[PDB]
Amino acid sequence: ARSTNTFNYATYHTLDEIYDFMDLLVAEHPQLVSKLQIGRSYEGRPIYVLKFSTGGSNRPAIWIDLGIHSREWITQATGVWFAKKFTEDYGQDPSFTAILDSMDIFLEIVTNPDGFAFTHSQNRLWRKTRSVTSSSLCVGVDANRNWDAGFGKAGASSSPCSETYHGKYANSEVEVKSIVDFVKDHGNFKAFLSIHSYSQLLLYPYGYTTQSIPDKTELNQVAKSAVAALKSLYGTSYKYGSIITTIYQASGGSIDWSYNQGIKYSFTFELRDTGRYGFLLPASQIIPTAQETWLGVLTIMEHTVNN
Ligand SMILES: [Zn+2]
Repeated sequence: ARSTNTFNYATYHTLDEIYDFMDLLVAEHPQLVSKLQIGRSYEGRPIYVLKFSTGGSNRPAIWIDLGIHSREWITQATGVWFAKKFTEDYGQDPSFTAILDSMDIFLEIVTNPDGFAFTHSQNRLWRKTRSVTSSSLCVGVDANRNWDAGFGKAGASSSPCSETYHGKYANSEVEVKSIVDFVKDHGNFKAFLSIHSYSQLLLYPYGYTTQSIPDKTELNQVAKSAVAALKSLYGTSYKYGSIITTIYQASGGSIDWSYNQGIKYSFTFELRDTGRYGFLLPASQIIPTAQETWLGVLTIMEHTVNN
């Protein structure tokens, strides 16, 4: 256990193992990767983002978050694989090299660390944050119903004990506010991808309203192209479309907020599978899932650099 070359990418890891992995990666590739702390979780754990960059200052950027819902383990595992992949392909793959030569990538592998630690020690299916709610015996907020986009509208719950509880007010969760503040302060994000599981869907805005986004034709074509690239490897079938027309109303979601902040290429991926194993996806599917998802993500990044 001395390098990222001996790390086991084909198994699920604990929070500490993932945080340790980030430090190893930074130690091995200091000229390409840096670890930023953008805030703390409710319970006090650091919230880290890896910044991949070849230079410049405030270059156009791509945001990718994983694990905002703690039980979706395939997402944190895919994030760890992505981090290593970026360091292997820069300078080797012509397309990825061109992207990193012009844009920075910010990767948040464990967006909800308190919930992630809770899924390892007490409840494997925990989805929410672990914030304490006064007046309630229930804990946590659905961090993907806490954003300032149609906040509080249908598609979320005002019940603290609900799995889709939206919280007292928009950005009440420090895990969410941390990203909001970082993205707004940076001000030059061009793409915002939030990774979840499961269902095998690639979605664009909106989830809170049936109104079509002005960029619907373009984003729809980008999603169609990304799903085709993804499918080419193992034949995995994904559907794509707007959130509301594909999986129904959902309010306070992250990509609806990012699109409304002017970040055009805002998409959410729902990875494998479609329900056979669900959240308990076998570890043997980690690498194949990461590899095919990479093709879809790269396709989207290629479209942003050229746009
Ligand atoms: Zn999710």
